[PDB]
Amino acid sequence: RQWALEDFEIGRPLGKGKFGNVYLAREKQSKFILALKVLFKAQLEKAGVEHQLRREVEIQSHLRHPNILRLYGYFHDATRVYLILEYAPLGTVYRELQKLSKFDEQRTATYITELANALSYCHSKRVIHRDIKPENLLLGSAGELKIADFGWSVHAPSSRRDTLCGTLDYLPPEMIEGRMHDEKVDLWSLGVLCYEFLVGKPPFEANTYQETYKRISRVEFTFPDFVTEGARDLISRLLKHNPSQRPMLREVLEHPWITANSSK
Ligand SMILES: O=C(O)c1ccc(Nc2nccc(Nc3ccccc3Cl)n2)cc1
Repeated sequence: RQWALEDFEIGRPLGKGKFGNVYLAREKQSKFILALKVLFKAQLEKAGVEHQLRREVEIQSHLRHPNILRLYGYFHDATRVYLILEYAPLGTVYRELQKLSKFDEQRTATYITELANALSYCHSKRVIHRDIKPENLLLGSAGELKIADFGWSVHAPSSRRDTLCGTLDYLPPEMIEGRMHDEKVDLWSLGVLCYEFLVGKPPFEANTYQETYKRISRVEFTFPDFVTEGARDLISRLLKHNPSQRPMLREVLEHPWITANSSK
């Protein structure tokens, strides 16, 4: 009816964010495993986000997709807000990407279809701008890809390197430039993901925030040799200063290179 903390057993922290942690967890009776997002709400006050969080769990509770991480429920005690989340066993595509250093065209094209389907679902539900950079993407039961998004950025301990430092790389020129953004932002993201999948780094990566901005806004990015032309064409068509010049989502799914190497 309404949950509370003691309905759950708590395991390790999966990741730690600035507003709180995602703990591995299971409902007490069913012994069923899930993820508990814990938000401190004191850091929520300062940061000035409560309200929109509170209609978030409204909007996200309504969403259902294979490739979207499902929000089971939510509750609060006094000092903390809890998101009851679908558990994704295999973690972040960002770790996986760190493993192999790069993906191949199967992996990529399939992830991309998986992503395109979610966003396309998302739009129909009137939900835009989902942050799909790799560290908010999780890996489900066997191979499947899940957009986590929602709550604010969580890291499993690792690396350090790029902390962020990972920010604008995925941000579209219109967003960076402080301008009204529409559904088409998410296709910019897609273009950046795809590139990173194959290359191992994002196209605009640079040692300074300024320079990164320089490259994004001016859309300056160059492929290493191995990138297939069909890859290039999709990326190129995906990353355009003009939103209107970028494909609709099904165009992506229909793309020659997508359909070729996509397991899905
Ligand atoms: O540490 C690992 O190997 C690891 C990280 C995440 C895992 N699964 C999972 N499921 C549901 C939500 C969620 N939040 C989250 C946790 C850390 C980073 C990013 C996100 Cl979205 N994470 C499993 C293992």
